Amino acid sequence: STIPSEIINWTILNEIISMDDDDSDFSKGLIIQFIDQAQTTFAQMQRQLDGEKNLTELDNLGHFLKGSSAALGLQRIAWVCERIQNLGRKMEHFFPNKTELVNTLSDKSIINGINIDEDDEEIKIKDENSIYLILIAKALNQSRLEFKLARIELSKYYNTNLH
Repeated sequence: STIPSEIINWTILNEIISMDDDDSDFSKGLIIQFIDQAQTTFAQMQRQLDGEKNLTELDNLGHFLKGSSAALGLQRIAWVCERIQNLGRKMEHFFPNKTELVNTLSDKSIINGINIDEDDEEIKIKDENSIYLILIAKALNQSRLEFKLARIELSKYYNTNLH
């Protein structure tokens, strides 16, 4: 879908970076804070898919990660979280396949050598909500991929391997 083609919204990130002048490890410090939050919420979302299967929970978790990511200019992660929310509210009723989404990327050189299904959890989910939980579970595996690309991409600029 209309996922943004650029991994990073530089007009937002440049403004965070501007403040690195008086604080050397500032922007990198936010990024590294985000990388831990993201990993934690992905696991909390995965715990719900496999357990309570509460669509309000997956809405709130999608809400949290959408604010964090959107703040650092990580706009493809934010878009997927927005879908996780709308899917949990049954206001949207489908989610694209990985290939369709990966194909919108401004520069696909960033997926050289990596296996776009590396980080997938098997979707083991029958109920009226069953289809929304399956599509959230698809959106999460796309979120994990977008997370990784965000890390690879930020490494170019922070001169360290951010994953």
